[PDB]
Amino acid sequence: AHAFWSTQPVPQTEDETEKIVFAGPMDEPKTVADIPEEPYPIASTFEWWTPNMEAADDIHAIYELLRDNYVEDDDSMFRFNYSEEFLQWALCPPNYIPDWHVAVRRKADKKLLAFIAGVPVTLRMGTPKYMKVKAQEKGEGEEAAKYDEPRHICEINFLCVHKQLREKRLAPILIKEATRRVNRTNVWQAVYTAGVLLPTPYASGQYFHRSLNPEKLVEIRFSGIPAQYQKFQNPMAMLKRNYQLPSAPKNSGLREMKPSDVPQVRRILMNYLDSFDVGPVFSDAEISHYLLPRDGVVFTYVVENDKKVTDFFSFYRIPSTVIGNSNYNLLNAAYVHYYAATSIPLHQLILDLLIVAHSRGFDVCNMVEILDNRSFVEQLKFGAGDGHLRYYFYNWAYPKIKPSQVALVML
Ligand SMILES: CCCCCCCCCCCCCC(=O)SCCNC(=O)CCNC(=O)[C@H](O)C(C)(C)COP(=O)(O)OP(=O)(O)OC[C@H]1O[C@@H](n2cnc3c(N)ncnc32)[C@H](O)[C@@H]1OP(=O)(O)O
Ligand SMILES: O=C1CS[C@H](c2ccc3[nH]ncc3c2)N1Cc1ccccc1
Repeated sequence: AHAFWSTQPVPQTEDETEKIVFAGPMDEPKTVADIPEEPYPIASTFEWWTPNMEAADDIHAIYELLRDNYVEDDDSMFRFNYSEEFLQWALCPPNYIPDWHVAVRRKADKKLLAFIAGVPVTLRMGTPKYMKVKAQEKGEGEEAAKYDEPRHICEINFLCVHKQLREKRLAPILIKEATRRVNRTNVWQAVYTAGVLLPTPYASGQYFHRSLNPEKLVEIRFSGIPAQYQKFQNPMAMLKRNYQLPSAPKNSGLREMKPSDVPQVRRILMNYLDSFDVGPVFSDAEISHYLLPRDGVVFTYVVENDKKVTDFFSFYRIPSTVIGNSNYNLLNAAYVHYYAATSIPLHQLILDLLIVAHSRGFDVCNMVEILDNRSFVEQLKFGAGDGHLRYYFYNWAYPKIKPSQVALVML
């Protein structure tokens, strides 16, 4: 049983969601006025804190909590080390709601003990195309289309409870208070992802990694020298040769994205993302925020032909603490972010992403099999990793879809 999640408006079993055919709310309709105006009660030794995610010292406080207590791999070899600059970027997009950043601290010393963050997103999340088809066959098209319009919902991430406070049921409380604050803004859905299985994902995809620094990856035991490299003479030279990349990008026309590229990037991105069942909608302000280059944070390159932007890719940086190891403290990872190709095959565009990342000092490039990420796996030498990333809605009935029908990247 799930003492918490059984109380929530989410489907409860894989069996419930296999039956779902239309997109729509799960819960009773409610109004801002129904929602308690005061924070959810917590123990008197604690207090709720809304950090100011533009005060360097509050960012630093969140930074430390996540550095020491946020997501690790299943073998506790790595832990994400999101940077302060990354956290400010991810938590403060245009029109963000400071109240959706929710922390608990110890009343005494103000030691930060838990956090969860919501940000706004405009998401297309109506009935998927294949259900809309069945709907038509059956005369149920208006039902199928009722929730087609993009919705302003909340994106939740960075849920974290201090290692000392684990399994004390604090995470349900964080989630309830976040839910209250968001509802008080008259928002009734959320989208979130996790590596863990909860009730109940609408989509799940494997991770993929592309070695850029295989000697470092083997040394930290992220990668192995596969047993076929055994009956070879000097494995590490072969491994390095297998993953070697050009020193410079191959697409003439490639350069970093510029603020004046914003309208064209927006158009080619929206045209592309619009083909997926679930995906965000971005204004020019959101394209500038999420895609303009920002040092050590996000890296975005466009292909410009005939003074026109016809393709682009982006990746973002999240270092991980290497937990065991002598020689290394940090793993430097690039994650494929949004992209669009109109003039070249997708593998030729993403090869330049790998070349750039490698040339800028990244050890590995990671992604999940959403978008059309599967279309370049084999040719660019990506391998399936261990985790699955599961996608979830809160308060939204949604049929099970494949991850290749998902166009929302989660930071
Ligand atoms: C409309 C607006 C809606 C807004 C909110 C929408 C929903 C947002 C939902 C949150 C989206 C987060 C997206 C991300 O950020 S995913 C990343 C989550 N963070 C980490 O994994 C960091 C390392 N771990 C921790 O900090 C803690 O272990 C956490 C905080 C994960 C659990 O703390 P703890 O280990 O001390 O356990 P507990 O005794 O306090 O609580 C036990 C309950 O918590 C349920 N649990 C465990 N892991 C997760 C999980 N990742 N999402 C949702 N629920 C989770 C679990 O099934 C159980 O309930 P139930 O099985 O008894 O029923
Ligand atoms: O820092 C962390 C904590 S959990 C996440 C991670 C680690 C190993 C993985 N294998 N497959 C997915 C996956 C995710 N991760 C980032 C990462 C990505 C690639 C290699 C090492 C760490």
